[PDB]
Amino acid sequence: LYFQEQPLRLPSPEVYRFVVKDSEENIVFEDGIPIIKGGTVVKLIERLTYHMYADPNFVRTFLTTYRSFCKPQELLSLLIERFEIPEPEPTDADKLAIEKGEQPISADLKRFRKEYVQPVQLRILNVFRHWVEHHFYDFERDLELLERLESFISSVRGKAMKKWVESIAKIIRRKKQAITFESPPPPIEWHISKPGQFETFDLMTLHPIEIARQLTLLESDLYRKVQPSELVGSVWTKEDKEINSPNLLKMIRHTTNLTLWFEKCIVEAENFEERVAVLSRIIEILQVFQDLNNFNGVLEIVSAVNSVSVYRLDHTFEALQERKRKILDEAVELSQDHFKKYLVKLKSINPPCVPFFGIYLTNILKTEEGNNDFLKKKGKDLINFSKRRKVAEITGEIQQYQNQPYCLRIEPDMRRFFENLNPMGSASEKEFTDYLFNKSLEIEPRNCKQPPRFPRKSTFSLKSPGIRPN
Ligand SMILES: CC(C)N1CCN(c2nc(Nc3ccc4[nH]ccc4c3)nc3c2CCCC3)CC1
Repeated sequence: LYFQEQPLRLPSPEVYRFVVKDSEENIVFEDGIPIIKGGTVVKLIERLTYHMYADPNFVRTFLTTYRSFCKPQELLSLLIERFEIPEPEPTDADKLAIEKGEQPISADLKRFRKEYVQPVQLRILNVFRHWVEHHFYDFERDLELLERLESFISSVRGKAMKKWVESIAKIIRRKKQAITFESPPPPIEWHISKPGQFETFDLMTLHPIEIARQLTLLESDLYRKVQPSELVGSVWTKEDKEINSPNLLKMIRHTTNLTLWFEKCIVEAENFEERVAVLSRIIEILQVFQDLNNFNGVLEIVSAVNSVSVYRLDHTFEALQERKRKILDEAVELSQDHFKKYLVKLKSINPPCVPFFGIYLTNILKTEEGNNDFLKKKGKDLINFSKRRKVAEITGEIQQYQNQPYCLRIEPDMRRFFENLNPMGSASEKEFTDYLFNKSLEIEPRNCKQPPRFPRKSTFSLKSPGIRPN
């Protein structure tokens, strides 16, 4: 900084392309280590394993987002390329010293091994360790990928690196092999259906408290298992979505099925009094969702009542008692003005909770369309890494809620019930949508002043048992 030291002697870029001089044609920074704006994947690998210092934020973000610009096998081969560093060509005077014998190696070569080769190779081992610790799904999906890595680390010689090599193997071994309650969870609630009679489970026969409890437990596990990589690059809306985003797709599809299920229960309840009781039950489920801070569950219900087939059922909503109507309307207002009220309430609740997942998926899609994958250059175009960082910022917001277990006991039969809901049946989404609205027109025809009379579907009481535990 206040004096320029002797430069480090490096091998030729014809035998080690990672030493090619930095320029605006292969790497750009954002105008405290510098923030990388983009570059070639070679230059990103170099800064990923830079010899001058460590960069833990770049390593984490790279390993979460790299799949949007580089293949897992491509990355392993790049790290092995980085590791096998040739030494500079010895000078004529250096060769003479070796020939003489019993001569300490050149000061330049000692500097090179100590200030470059060793630090770079250690940064690579650090990358391998972060990879298998936090992204081991790359190795579950690709078996040749793992065997290559394990083959390579077994080729590493040197006492100074054996601690690292054995730490990587210890992590892999822990991975390859892979409920307590601090205070007693409340007793399971049952209504008309009884334990074991899973064939009779339905919206009005299960207990409303337990429906909310069990959906919260299910939606909590689904939310917890989403990995940030499943959201980068909108890979869940792309060709290999089933492989790259399995947990995220299970979260979206649960939400789709449960929202269509609530709609189905309202419209298919043709008797007017029975239908008002169904809607009131769903609002009771909504209130326990809010008591449990399950905003995903809340907004799935808001989503159902906003569907056209339900929204038009004016005589049903008008028959609702004023109190349950007010609860529902407060919930609906959470979503208004781009979820303005929802966002201030999320920031003020204590764990455990289940956030609304749709706001992340929507905000990520806008970043995807609002930032180009590349930066434009005369020659080769650079990878836009700032874009990946921006998406990584949002995926970090998802992870801060995923370590919050609920103090609720799992009911296995009800758990299978909600995992196996198939409201559409054999119809397509299009076919089912038309069928719902057609059934809505039937149960409350246009411009009717009194809902038509339909026979009651069940013989049991419409009275809810309420949301008060016993
Ligand atoms: C006429 C047309 C606009 N209808 C009205 C009924 N309706 C809803 N009403 C209400 N609230 C409510 C109900 C009855 C009331 N009676 C006096 C005030 C009052 C307020 N909330 C919602 C929906 C739809 C689902 C989202 C939540 C659907 C649209």
